[PDB]
Amino acid sequence: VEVLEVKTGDSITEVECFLTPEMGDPDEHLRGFSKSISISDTFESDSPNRDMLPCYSVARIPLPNLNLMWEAVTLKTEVIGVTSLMNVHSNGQATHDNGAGKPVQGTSFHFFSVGGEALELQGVLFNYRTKYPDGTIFPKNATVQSQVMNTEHKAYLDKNKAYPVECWVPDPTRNENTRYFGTLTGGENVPPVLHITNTATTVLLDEFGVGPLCKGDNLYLSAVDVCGMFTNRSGSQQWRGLSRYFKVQLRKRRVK
Amino acid sequence: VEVLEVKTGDSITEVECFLTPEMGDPDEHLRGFSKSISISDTFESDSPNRDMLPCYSVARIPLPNLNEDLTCGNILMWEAVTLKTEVIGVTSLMNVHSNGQATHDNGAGKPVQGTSFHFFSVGGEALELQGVLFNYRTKYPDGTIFPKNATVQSQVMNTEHKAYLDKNKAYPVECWVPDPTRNENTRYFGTLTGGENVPPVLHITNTATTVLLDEFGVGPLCKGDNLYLSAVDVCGMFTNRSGSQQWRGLSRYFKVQLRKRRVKN
Amino acid sequence: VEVLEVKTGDSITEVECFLTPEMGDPDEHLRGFSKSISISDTFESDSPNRDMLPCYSVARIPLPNLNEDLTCGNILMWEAVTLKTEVIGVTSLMNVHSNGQATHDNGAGKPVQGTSFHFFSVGGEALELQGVLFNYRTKYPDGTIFPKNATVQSQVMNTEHKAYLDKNKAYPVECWVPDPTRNENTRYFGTLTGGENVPPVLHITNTATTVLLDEFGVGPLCKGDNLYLSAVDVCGMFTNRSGSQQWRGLSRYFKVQLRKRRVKN
Amino acid sequence: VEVLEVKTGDSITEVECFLTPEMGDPDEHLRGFSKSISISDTFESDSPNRDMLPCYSVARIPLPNLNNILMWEAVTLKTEVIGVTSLMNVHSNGQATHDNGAGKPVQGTSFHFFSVGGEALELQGVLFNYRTKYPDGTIFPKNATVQSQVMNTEHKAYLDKNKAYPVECWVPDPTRNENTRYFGTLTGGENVPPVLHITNTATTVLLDEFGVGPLCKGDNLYLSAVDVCGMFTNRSGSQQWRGLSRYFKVQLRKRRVKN
Amino acid sequence: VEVLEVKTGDSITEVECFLTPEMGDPDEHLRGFSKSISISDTFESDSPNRDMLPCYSVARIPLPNLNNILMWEAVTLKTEVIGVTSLMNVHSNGQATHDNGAGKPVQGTSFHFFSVGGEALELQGVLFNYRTKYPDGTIFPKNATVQSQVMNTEHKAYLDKNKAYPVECWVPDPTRNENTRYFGTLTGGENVPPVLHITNTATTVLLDEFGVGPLCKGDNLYLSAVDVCGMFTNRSGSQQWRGLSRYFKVQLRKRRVKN
Ligand SMILES: CC(=O)N[C@H]1[C@H]([C@H](O)[C@H](O)CO)O[C@@](O[C@H]2[C@@H](O)[C@@H](CO)O[C@@H](O[C@H]3[C@H](O)[C@@H](O)[C@H](O)O[C@@H]3CO)[C@@H]2O)(C(=O)O)C[C@@H]1O
Repeated sequence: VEVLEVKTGDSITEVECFLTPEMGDPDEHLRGFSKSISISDTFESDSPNRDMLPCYSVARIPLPNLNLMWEAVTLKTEVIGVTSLMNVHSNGQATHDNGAGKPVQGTSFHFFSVGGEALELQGVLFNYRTKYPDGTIFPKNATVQSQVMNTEHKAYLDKNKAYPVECWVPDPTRNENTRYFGTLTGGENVPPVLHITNTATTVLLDEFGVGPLCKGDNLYLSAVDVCGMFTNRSGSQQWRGLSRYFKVQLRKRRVK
Repeated sequence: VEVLEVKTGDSITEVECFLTPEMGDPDEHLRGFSKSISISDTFESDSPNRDMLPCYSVARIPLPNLNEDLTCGNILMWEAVTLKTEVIGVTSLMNVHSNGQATHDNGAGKPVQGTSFHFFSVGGEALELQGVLFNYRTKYPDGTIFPKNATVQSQVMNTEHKAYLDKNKAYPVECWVPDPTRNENTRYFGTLTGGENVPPVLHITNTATTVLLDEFGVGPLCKGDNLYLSAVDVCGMFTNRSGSQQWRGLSRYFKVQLRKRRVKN
Repeated sequence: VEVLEVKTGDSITEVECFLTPEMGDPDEHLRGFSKSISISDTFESDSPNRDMLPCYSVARIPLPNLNEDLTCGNILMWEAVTLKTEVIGVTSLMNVHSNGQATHDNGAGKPVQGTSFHFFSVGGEALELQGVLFNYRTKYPDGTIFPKNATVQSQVMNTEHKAYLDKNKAYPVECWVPDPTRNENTRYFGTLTGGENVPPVLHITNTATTVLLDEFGVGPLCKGDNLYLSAVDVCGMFTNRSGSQQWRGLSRYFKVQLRKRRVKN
Repeated sequence: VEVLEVKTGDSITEVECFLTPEMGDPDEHLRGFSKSISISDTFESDSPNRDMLPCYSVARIPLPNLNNILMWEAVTLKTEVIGVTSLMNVHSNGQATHDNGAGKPVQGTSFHFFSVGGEALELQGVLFNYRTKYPDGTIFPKNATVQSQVMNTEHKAYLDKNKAYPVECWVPDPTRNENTRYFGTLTGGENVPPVLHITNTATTVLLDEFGVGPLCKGDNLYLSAVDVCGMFTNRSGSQQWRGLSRYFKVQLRKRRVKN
Repeated sequence: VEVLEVKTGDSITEVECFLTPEMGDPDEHLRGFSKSISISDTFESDSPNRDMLPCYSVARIPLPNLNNILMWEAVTLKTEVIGVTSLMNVHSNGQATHDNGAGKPVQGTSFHFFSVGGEALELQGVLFNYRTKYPDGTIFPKNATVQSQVMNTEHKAYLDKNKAYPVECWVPDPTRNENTRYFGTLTGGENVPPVLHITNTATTVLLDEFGVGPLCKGDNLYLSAVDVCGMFTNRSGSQQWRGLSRYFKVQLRKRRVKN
């Protein structure tokens, strides 16, 4: 694609939506939570249940039909419902005798991307002998080299509630037509730090002034917002996730 | 709807006030504190008492009346340009001698610490809220305004839960956030820091100004010559000698500079 | 005053000094420390001893006398333009080898840590204070200047509690903050870092300058040719072998550059 | 070398690759992990096994042959740690953080380091303990003395072999490395949380204060990395270093020089 | 001094060196470490062993002889802590963090400090405890009173000797040092983790707000450092300060001055 001039004047459109989190939803009451975590006694017996595995969120958003391509230029984003983590009274584990419940805390992954095609993924496994469950899409034909880098494990984020967070990352060797951003903060005691504001804009243009170009007039939004773990009275722990807001401004760009 | 020129020359005004916190105030002695926190026996039976729930603070400030004479196709509106804001009384959290829980044998009292939410907004109309529930089966108490007709989808995003921050001491902090799909005429800023051992970090200065203009150079436009200020400043929890814990909040200072803007109807 | 031009060409002067901390000084050996903290048996019986309460530091520095001759409609005032400031003696906190509680079996002494308040201001008049009480039923001791006629409102915001920082070793840190509704002719800066285990982080350099000019390019204007410097540097608590804890403070260095400004009075 | 003009137009090339971590690989199932850490009874008896010692990673990348000569000049770097989300596996023979809890995540001491140069990274040896016996198959500071615990200028080496130079023995030599750009952070402590950022939007410029990047001697580019993310604690309490791969994309341009 | 024009053209020189740390060196095997830290029962009985007290490091570096006179002006600094990766040795006579765990890494109170001046660093004495008896072989605040715990203006000195000025009783005097640039950070706490960054891409400019750097009196450059990284905990629980060397590269230029 040779990228030519931006159209001016009906030349702009805006996408506004939320992506709900996919933490595992172990029953009809627990949308936004995983199953409580259980630990294998060996690497060879690691066999996580599907409802215990957070997955990447993805939305494919149809744009007004053009034939010109829609170019994504700016992003406003934030995590929705941050104050829900102040619920320290719902059968949690008292931090000490007569105390409030331990708040959601521990390992977090906050990730979002905007692209003109599916996010491209590279698989990396903590433990190559993990048995990933039916109904997930995971690195296949894993070897011990999969624990550091096995170039066989290439995939597209092309299905919601399917690609487990722990076995996939954005492929840095691809994603020319996507902008992605993420932070992993690890540790059982890590405090959530979540900022909200409607005054912050991210520019999606690359060093040549070109944003993601939407193939087939489709915009791809992807997210993970694992906020940490909720600790039950019993000590059992569940991942807790929150929805992500996206507002994307697009303009019409001529290409050859 | 169409923004035209700024008026120069009585063309500017200043709002200066403080918003007190609404932490629950469980008796006549405990303004600025919640009731001690109680944990439900089951997840399903979560039922927080009203005086255990911090709520959003809101003030609506009347500005000098504009458009006292018939005008033709145009009006003036106050436009909020700048904000100075500060948490008031940060040093009160150095009181570690008032029947708190010693950090160790013969030690000082554990200071206020743990989960905090520091939030402020300036708008030309009420802050628009979206409801998100930690637990959709929580029973919220009489006297609060909370997400109604809650479903399991309320735990992640139920678009039915839309509200306006239009009553003080009513909207629980844990139920509601700014609605990012609205609030075109408000500027809002907040930080949640979660964890029982989180240390308060509170900065004060009279030298810091926030500009409220959007990317087109337009600040909030005050409908009916009213300015809406909203805040939450849950600083953490105070731990009593017994181990019981209460939220502790502080007041927020606002100084807003406004100018007269002509707009086309 | 209406501010006119800067005088050029003895048109500039410098103030250099240090303010000692006022942590309570409980005996002839314990300058820079408080009395050990004791916790009241009930919340209502809070009654801290004077030597247990850190206080704000203040110095009023006379400047070269201006306006010795009769002037007509105008005077000169010293205008404070820049500040360099530093906490003095940060390395003293490396003394973990005396009178302390071992971090663990055979370990070094626990260092000074926990709640800190680092605050400084430069003004052309006394720092204006607003009182906020953690507990309105606290009995503040004789020899301190504290919020009087306290009510439950005093726990969040009682506008009766207005004072000037006009006495050393008198205004307890925990009772008072800079009044954000005043202080037009002062620049103030402070950080409260709460929590019992928070680690001191103290930077020193002679390369950092703070500019004291407001958004109109005007610094504090010194009424009667007096400069007011104020500080708090509560670094945290020292822990004795017994577990008893004492606040520890350090001195603050100020270097202020001033210039003569003509004003219409 | 006198550095003259940049060529314009065929004048650019790109290197894209990844460097795998070299954490010790103690068995056929534990690529990316070290051996469990064991502690010596005395300073005198410190004798770490080779599979317990993370090493520097290095790649020598041949560039298109160019030959007053032309040299490839490295101008920009994009870099990323690959597989940050793998650290969310808290269910694979980890130590529960409390009764009925999830497994302890990887945490504690980390070293994240990368360099781009026109020749091998130059190393200086510094030893925690000069009486440590380093194992066969590693390249370590030789003829160590007590001064090796602070600065022994005898300990000079080139990062010229993969899986060989232990991280704990060697640092970039700040007295050399004029033709390399290096960047590293040590975060020390047993409970330190990993903080790992990923984005494809971040570029590092490799030009010095004279506008000159690394110049590739013999048309070879040198990439080096360490990404020790922390320690994995298994159900027994034993701890292993865990590393991840690093992505590099380098843009180069032809520069004329007089040699 | 009236400061006139910078010379251009033979007009520049560079100083490159390292300063070793002086942590106390309690035996012939423990260069870079202090003696184990003990706790006196009272402020009155505080009598630290010389070998337990880290000291400031200083080097006086002669510059090319120059002689209105010319003076060398220090313009830029690159600096680095040398050997940061040595702190990854958690296998040498350490105290396991928990059953079967690795050694507790170096952590706790750190002081990282450096200065570049045209004359000795000017010091001000501040005592934690005015009753501390400083040992023979150290230079310490004399005639101490209880006011020495906050500010006693009698305690003025120059950093004019190695292995002499204990870190804990001296700081740079902010009321002097007009001809020095100094930078330091004290990070307190029992368990604070080291955070140490290395790069050869970072330059500090030493010019003041008038565009003037340190002017070297008698053609001598003064470099000072402290890099107490934290404490090493032994298997017994006993703790020792651990220090590392600091690299300095200073660029200087000739400046004409009057008087
Ligand atoms: C947020 C939340 O739902 N917390 C629950 C968790 C989670 O639902 C679960 O861990 C997610 O995977 O479950 C807790 O335990 C309950 C769970 O094991 C259920 C499963 O049916 O059984 C409950 O005990 C039953 C018991 O099995 C019956 O024999 C008995 O007649 O009734 C008991 C009470 O219903 C467990 O309490 C958990 O701690 O993991 C409870 C949390 O509140």
